[PDB]
Parts: sequence; C-alpha cells; structure tokens
Amino acid sequence: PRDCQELFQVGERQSGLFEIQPQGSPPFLVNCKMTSDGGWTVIQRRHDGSVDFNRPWEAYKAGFGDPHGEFWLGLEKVHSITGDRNSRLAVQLRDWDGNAELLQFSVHLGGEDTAYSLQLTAPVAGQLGATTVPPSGLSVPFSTWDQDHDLRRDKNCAKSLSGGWWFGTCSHSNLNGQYFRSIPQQRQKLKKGIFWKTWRGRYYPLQATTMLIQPM
Repeated sequence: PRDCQELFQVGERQSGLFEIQPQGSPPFLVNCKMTSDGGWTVIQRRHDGSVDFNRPWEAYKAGFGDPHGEFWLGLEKVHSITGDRNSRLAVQLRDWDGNAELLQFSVHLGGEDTAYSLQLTAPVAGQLGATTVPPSGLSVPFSTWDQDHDLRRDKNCAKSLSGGWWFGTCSHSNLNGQYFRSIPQQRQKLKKGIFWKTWRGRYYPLQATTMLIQPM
C-alpha cells in the first residue's frame, strides 16, 4: 500500500501506525487517520510541547519526534506520498477553550529541488487570505534557520521566529513554532509561537495542531 488512502481502500478501518511503501521509496511507518472522507496520512501533530520543533533543514526533511506523540513526519516522506499529484491538505487547530477549527485546501507539494514548495492555485491562495496572487497561482518554499529562502539578505524569518515552515510572509501562520501554555514577558517571544493568524490571531498560541494529507 502506497499510503493511508490506499490502506483505507483495501478495508483498513483503524487509525494508528501502519507500514506504507510509496512508489520508489523504502517502506516506512505512518500515522493513518481513517475517516468518513477516506484515509489521511498525519504529517504533523502537536498538543503538549514535549517535542522540540526548532530544528535545521535535514531534520525537517527526514522527520522527527515521537510517532505516538508530537511529531513531524518529514518532507521527503510527505513528497514521496504526494509525488506531483494534486493533494488535499487538512489543518486542524485547537485553542485553549477547547474550540476546534478544521480547514482543508487542495495543494501540490514540490520536491527538494523546489525547497519543498507548497504550490497553490490563485483561488486556494485567496482562501488562505491572498488578494495579490496572479491567475497562475503562488509557490511558497519551506524554510529553516539554516536554510532560509526569504529573498532579503537581512531577513531570516525561521531564525526570527522558530521552527521550519512555508513562511511566505512571516505573519500568516507557523504551526511548527515554540509551544507556549500562557503569556510570556518578551513581546519577541509569543511571536515565535504556534499561530494561525486568520483564526485566533497573530499572537494567540494554539493548544494543539494536526496536519493531514490525502493524495488525489
């Protein structure tokens, strides 16, 4: 089975850890979520801040964390799952009042030669909040502290905030930031947090996140 969607198609009902083998890749263990909508591969999970997400490029490429806790699956593993197929990306956010927000977007994910760029159509970029995207869409590379792809020679958005992320602007979102339970002193501190601006605000530190992918 190439991915969780394929596991679902052959009748697996249980969410949990399963072996998959995408085209041209060795086998590896993923977290599958089996839903009414089919099978989803969990690529990111955070809830308690037990796992350090401030990691360099090779950690974000290969993956890190606890498969039974907080983790980042790894961009090379995610890309072997998607290939160049159109893919559904689900984003699940939870605030400290226990409110939840489920978002879903169609995306393409480029390979390492694109710096694992998220490739969005202009309508989908509009859904994320862009009114300044040409009809051909938008391409946002991944960046880490040691491999920042922001075009300014005095700008390192990954080093200024924390973690690795598709930082197009440095103010839309960062689900891989520093985990916080409350308000810190330094204003330069909450800015490094786990945030999704259009839901709870630039400076609201989210309590839990989940990112899931489903090819096609």
